[PDB]
Amino acid sequence: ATPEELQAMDNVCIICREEMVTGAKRLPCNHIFHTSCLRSWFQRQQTCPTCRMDVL
Ligand SMILES: [Zn+2]
Ligand SMILES: [Zn+2]
Repeated sequence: ATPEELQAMDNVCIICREEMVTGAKRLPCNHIFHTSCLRSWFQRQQTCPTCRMDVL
């Protein structure tokens, strides 16, 4: 992800509602989340942790 896109969304991972300073990806829906929270989130819920919009 980029610093401009992260700041455009509080650069905070919703999944755990913490913070994202480095080590995360960006979804095609405009929602960045921890690279660990995602792979683990989709493993149970195939929907964005915010927009729950099919991505996989
Ligand atoms: Zn997280
Ligand atoms: Zn989304």
